[PDB]
Amino acid sequence: RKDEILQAALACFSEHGVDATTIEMIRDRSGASIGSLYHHFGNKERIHGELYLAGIGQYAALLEAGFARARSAEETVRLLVTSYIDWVVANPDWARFILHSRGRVEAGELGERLRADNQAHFARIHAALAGYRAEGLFREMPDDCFASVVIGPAHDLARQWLAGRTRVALADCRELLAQVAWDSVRAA
Amino acid sequence: RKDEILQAALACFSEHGVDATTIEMIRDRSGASIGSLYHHFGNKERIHGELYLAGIGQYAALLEAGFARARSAEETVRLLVTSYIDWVVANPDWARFILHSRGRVEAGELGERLRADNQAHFARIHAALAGYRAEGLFREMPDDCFASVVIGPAHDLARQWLAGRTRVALADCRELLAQVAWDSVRAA
Repeated sequence: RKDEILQAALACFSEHGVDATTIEMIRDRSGASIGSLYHHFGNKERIHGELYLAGIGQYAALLEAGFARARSAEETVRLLVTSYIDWVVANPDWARFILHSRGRVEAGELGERLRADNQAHFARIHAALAGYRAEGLFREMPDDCFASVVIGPAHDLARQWLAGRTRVALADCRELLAQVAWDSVRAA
Repeated sequence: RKDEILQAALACFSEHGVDATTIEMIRDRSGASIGSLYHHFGNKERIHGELYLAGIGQYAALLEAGFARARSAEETVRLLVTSYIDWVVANPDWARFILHSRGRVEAGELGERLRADNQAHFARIHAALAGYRAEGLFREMPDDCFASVVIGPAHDLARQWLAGRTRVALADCRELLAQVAWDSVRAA
């Protein structure tokens, strides 16, 4: 179970830091042999990038599931926000890891896959929003601006919260951030 | 001129990366002797933290100047956003450096000063907003939520823009992000 191996790696990385974690620590936490870790993935660096890609992959999967049942532009926008906040609250160590690891992954051998994954993710979101945008349901702005207005507050609060720099529980701001995202981008 | 030395360090860091920059490279770019670099600041690591603190200090100074002449809650909110966007557009290498260096600075010997600076900055912003908040000019939310709604989109777009991941010029989204910040936090 590759998922089991990635969660072991995450636990090691969170406890000891990335650089101080060895492949030995991952086999001992995961119960998989070193041969097995290589068969499923590869060395520590490959496992590190796969952990990254799986984490962003989980957010994209939430969106895919949700776009299918969203009943309105409002729900579609809210989904981008609640999916991120809920995923972070459920996976705080994984969120921390993702927020600190992109540069490292893009620099290495999984850089191409990261680009392709990112492209697929953006494309699905763009397709989900496009009919509503055509219907004039949103205030006029560039697609990149829309993206940052919808998710920027949640990204920013999550970053502060994870670093222990807030006086609020992230889950306690879920409804507010969803509501503000919709109110920020909806037509006047 | 300490400012001159910090700008030299920034140029070195941006060109060669932090780890590959030596104190020798900083003296050669800055025209200051190694004795002088130590007299004004210290070694590469101290210079690195001073560069960080000066960068956040410049944003706080913009706010201080602006709070004095803002004629309304709307202008006060807009100021938090235009100051950040303008500073990033004027100082893209410095912005990149700040966005990637906090962990390193907080971990080291300038950690106490970083905490005290951060505390002073937050306190000034809290004082600037408090009368408007008392007047019911804003939608109800926790202070930390307000902070992330106002600046999160700008932080997020700046991050993407600096990394070459946007199809927009950051300066071309300045008015939109200021307007959205005000619209996002103002009372209904």
